[PDB]
Amino acid sequence: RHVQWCTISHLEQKKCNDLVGSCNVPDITLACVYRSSTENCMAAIKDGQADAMFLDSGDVYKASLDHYNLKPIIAEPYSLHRELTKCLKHRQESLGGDKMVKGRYIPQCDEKGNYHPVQCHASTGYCWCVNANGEKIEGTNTTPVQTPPTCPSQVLTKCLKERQEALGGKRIAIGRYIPQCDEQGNYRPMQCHGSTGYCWCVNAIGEKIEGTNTPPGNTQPTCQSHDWDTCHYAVAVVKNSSTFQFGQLKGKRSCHSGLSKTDGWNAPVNVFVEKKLLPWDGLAKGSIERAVSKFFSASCIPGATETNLCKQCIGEEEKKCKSSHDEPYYGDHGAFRCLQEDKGDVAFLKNTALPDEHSGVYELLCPDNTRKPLNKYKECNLGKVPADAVVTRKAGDKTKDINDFLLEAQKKKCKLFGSPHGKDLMFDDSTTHLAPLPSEIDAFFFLGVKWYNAMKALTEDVKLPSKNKVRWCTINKPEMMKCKDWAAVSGGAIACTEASCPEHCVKQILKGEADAVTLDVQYMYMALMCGLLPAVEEYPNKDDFHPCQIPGSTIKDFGTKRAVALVKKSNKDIKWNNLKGKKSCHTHVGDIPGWVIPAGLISNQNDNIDIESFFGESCAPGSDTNSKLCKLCIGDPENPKASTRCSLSDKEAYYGNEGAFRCLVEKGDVAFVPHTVVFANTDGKNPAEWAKDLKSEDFEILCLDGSRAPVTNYRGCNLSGLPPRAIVTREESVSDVVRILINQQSLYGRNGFEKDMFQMFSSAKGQNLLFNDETQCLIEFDRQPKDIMEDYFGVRYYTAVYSASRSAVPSELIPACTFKHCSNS
Ligand SMILES: NC(=O)OC[C@@H]1N=C(N)N2CCC(O)(O)[C@@]23N=C(N)N[C@@H]13
Repeated sequence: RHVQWCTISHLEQKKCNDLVGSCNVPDITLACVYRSSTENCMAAIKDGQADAMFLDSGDVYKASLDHYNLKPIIAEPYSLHRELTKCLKHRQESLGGDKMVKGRYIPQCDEKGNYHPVQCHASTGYCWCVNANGEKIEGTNTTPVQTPPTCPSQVLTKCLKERQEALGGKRIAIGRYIPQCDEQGNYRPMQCHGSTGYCWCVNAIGEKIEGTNTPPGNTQPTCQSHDWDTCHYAVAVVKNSSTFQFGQLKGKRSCHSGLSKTDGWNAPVNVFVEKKLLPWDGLAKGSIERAVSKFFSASCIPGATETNLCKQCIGEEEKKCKSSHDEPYYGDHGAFRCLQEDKGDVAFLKNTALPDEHSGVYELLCPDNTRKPLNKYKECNLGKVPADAVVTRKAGDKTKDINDFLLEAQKKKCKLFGSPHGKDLMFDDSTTHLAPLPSEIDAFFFLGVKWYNAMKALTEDVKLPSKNKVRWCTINKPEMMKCKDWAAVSGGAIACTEASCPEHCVKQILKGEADAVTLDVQYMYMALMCGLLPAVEEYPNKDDFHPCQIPGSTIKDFGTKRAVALVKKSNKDIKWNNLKGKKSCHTHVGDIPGWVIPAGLISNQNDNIDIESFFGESCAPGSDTNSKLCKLCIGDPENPKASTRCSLSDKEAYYGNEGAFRCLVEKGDVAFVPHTVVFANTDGKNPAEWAKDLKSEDFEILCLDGSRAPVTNYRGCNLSGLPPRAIVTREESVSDVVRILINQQSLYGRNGFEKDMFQMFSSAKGQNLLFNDETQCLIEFDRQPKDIMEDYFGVRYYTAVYSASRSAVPSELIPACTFKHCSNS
């Protein structure tokens, strides 16, 4: 296997060439491909001439556009603020679950708040080993009959690991730095070198604070404790021999890391525009670069075309002003060098390129027109900037090879992150670890919506869409056509977009491409984790139309289904707590009332043991035919050769709500179904023979507390009620979407004033297009002061299906859409 790294300069090619020699990764061979600039490497990766390079966040954005179609795959992790430990968060969530779901696992945390490596389930006596994330090591379950397993100690903290590694087996790495750790195992804020006498500050994860390095014999530095803000900061660095302030920059000479860099271009320019130091607001006044050419007298801005913006660079011949180290003033350290050599009056870079030493001739130019010392960048800066990232082709044909190589090179301690030949070659010299990004991340989710739009805003006038119009997202062609019919009558309040599926609609809404979509329950966990909110919900209750006629009035019964455990009045010995091994009937695999809710509760109370093994003989269409979940099934439509048992079809006699009812009455101890199935097929409501004369009073429903009740009390004796379907949108668009939909509904709902013009809740083009056809009306979501998960799902459903946890991953989009960002206010 090979990885071809694209380099942008001779220095970097030489360093990459050194790694080809010095770094030995079995099975994966590195190679180095030279191009003359960041942009020529981007094109090489797009063409397959190379596979990977490291890019500044600004170029990550540029590379994500159709010209190059690259995506970020690997980056250094960062932190915004101190967080609860996972174990303590987990305890809090599980303890907040529905107390009526008894016997749930509550994690055991240690005196540092981490997971004990041995975890146990009180009500079942099972124990198992966990990793530091609290995830079970599969295959370590031991039963109460046995003693608790022996589990490897948890991995050490970075500091204690780095301490042990620095000791490297010996009694002391004599003459070498050994980190000093606190009791929680984080880095002490002040670190000192035990041989040179130098001291400096680090943040809680051990990154050095620039401007704090102090030689022995000087007053100790002042170090902040509990510093978990590890985002990088754009800064303007000046010499203390000058005296102008930030607002007096017009006409000065400047050094920038580069035209396409966030710290060298986007962050300063954004501030120039907000302060009105640049006469410029939109693409009507020209290009940003041209306006910047009028602002400064002479600069070095690698990659610029305007002449005075290259005037201060010092690259030889065609190398002058290239986005490449062949230009000595390129990049963070190049712009600092340009200040240091007095080609500029100010350099624009980020805190990680500031001098380490406290004492010296440099300080920061704050945008509030004061100056502050190097180590105050957190209060003297031009904004946090995004992380930088390794990129490859969107297709991801080499992603695994690139990740594997960098993981092994780092394990082996290869010299990735420094070099004799120069600074920031291949990777930033400040980098300490590169980790894989979420598999579905793209530039939008990596940079985050604020920096993504801010960088877009410099390249084109972004016309923000009207708050008086809802762009509805459709998932198939008939929906799109119903939506074009709505738009035609809507007077412009409705417009349409198209996507392949509900999750891509969620993505469009996150990215500002659509405004609203109706979601099945099964997509709501993903949509709420990504940060959308219910705006209105589908009210399905055919009996009481009062909530629709007089909106706002309190709702007696929302009308959603209730999942119940149905058994015969005869079978008196079956309770909830003894269903194990019995014979059960399920509408079909994947049904929420017939399967998801039952499977969730069983997993919750039996250590995630397969619902397949929990029951003896059961019928659940959609399972394997040789499995015990199909043995009770029959099929026999026309009693044909291919009776299609467990068929997910009406060819299976036991499929669906009625079908699960048959399976119970004929050969079953329990059926999992909506609370309506029994009534719908007893009291002779079903003319068929098996249901004829069945009567409702002959059955009852199991309650979670072991008791029972008659089928009529499904509201107080159910496995869980389902929440209604919801129309979701962005938080800041909820009020608009509510306002527009409730107006549309006054015209085109079931009692709409113009319901002859258009009907929201039906169509000739197909069934349940945009909304479910049985919707009575849409009702504004009355947001409560609680976790939205519990607010939207209801506590019972939340804990039964998701263990009342924010950590389930039913869609691979969740890690990408919850990725945290380095954004400003
Ligand atoms: N009557 C009624 O059932 O209203 C439903 C409405 N929307 C939900 N999905 N919910 C589930 C839980 C809940 O409290 O019923 C609720 N949460 C809020 N905020 N209002 C309710």
